[PDB]
Amino acid sequence: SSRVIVHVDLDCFYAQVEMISNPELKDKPLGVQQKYLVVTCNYEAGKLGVKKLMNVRDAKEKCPQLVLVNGEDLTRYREMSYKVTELLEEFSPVVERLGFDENFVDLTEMVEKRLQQLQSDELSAVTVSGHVYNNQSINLLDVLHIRLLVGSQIAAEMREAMYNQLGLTGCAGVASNKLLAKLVSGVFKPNQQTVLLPESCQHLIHSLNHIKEIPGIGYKTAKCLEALGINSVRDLQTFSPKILEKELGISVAQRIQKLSFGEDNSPVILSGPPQSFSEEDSFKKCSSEVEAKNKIEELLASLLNRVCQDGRKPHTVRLIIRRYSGRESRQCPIPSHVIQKLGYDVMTPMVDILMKLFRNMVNVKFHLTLLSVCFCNLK
DNA sequence: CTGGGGTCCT
DNA sequence: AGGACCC
Ligand SMILES: Nc1ccn([C@H]2C[C@H](O)[C@@H](COP(=O)(O)NP(=O)(O)OP(=O)(O)O)O2)c(=O)n1
Ligand SMILES: [Mn+2]
Ligand SMILES: [Mn+2]
Repeated sequence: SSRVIVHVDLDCFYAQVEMISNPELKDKPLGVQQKYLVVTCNYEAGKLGVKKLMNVRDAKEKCPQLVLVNGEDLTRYREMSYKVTELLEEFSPVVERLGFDENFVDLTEMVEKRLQQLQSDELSAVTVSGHVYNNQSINLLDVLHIRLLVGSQIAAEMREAMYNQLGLTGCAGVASNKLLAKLVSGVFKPNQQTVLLPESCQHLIHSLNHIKEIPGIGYKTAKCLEALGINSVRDLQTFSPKILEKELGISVAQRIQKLSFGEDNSPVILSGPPQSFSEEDSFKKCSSEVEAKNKIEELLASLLNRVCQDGRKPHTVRLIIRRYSGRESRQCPIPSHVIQKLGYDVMTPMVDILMKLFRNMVNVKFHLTLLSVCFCNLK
């Protein structure tokens, strides 16, 4: 009952796409910028001291020759993301999306088929593809080792098909659950892959230096844990289950403490088509209801094109704003006749609705720093 | 000088 | 509606 899971994360995703569009960027330190944030950078810029999510001020301070490309339009990145996901769905149907650039694939059934097609003379010729975490020795008589090696071969075929068909590189990790497959994928970067044999699990789990590095333990949970003297993976491993339950609830406590041991029972879920579409816009200041109406119009145009391309109709609309110096949202169902009309001047009705919601949140009789629109409840 | 997105749970 | 998490 031991699964084989692969996790794939693309190398400097946005920067890789922009480097594909303009090959002249391939040999220069490249950073992809959104507002005042260098959201990612190619390997050249990373060598010169630029890091992901660094200030544009600090990024040019570390590397003044940095070339900057605007990436506030995620259209290309989204297209390429779904091409990667589809290509992986060619291998096994059940592919889970995390972010635009990460995918889990459950290789168990495929691995089993490959092993059944094999015979004894070949069964000793099974070899790993890529790195083995911690240089750990392979025991070809351990069925888990054999299955994970086959999983590494499948992962290699996946990366190669990604480069040949899509011109994209990434790192893969092969393990027995999603947490470990994600934790081991980034050990060797970029454009490499790593397989984790069971014997090294604990090693991996103890190579982390704080609990926030565990997928599942975010900012709030991390701060609450720090408030209890829990700072290492082993602190959380050994901490009292009961105090943990009282401090975080039963759910969070049991899940994250089981995560501290490298145990992740969660299955790989079919992500399928998106559950929502949304567009954002940030600014230093918004003070005019007419200006807010214009920005909202902008968001609506692109969202309408996207939904029209999708072929499904959203049955709920949401408006989100941020106030000066928290985020607030109002949503409502989309009228049925507008839903059927999708594909007339749908603009005007939609703008009227979202303006009504806006007035519900804001008093025209202000200073806003974020306007966002969402289409959810897709059919 | 802190983006532009997504998921699910309450 | 808001909040936790993910990239
Ligand atoms: N907070 C974040 C994190 C990622 N992203 C976008 C930019 C990234 O190119 C893309 C993937 O994020 P990422 O995997 O965390 N780092 P990236 O893939 O750029 O480089 P690697 O570290 O994976 O080589 O999502 C973002 O816009 N905001
Ligand atoms: Mn990633
Ligand atoms: Mn990545």
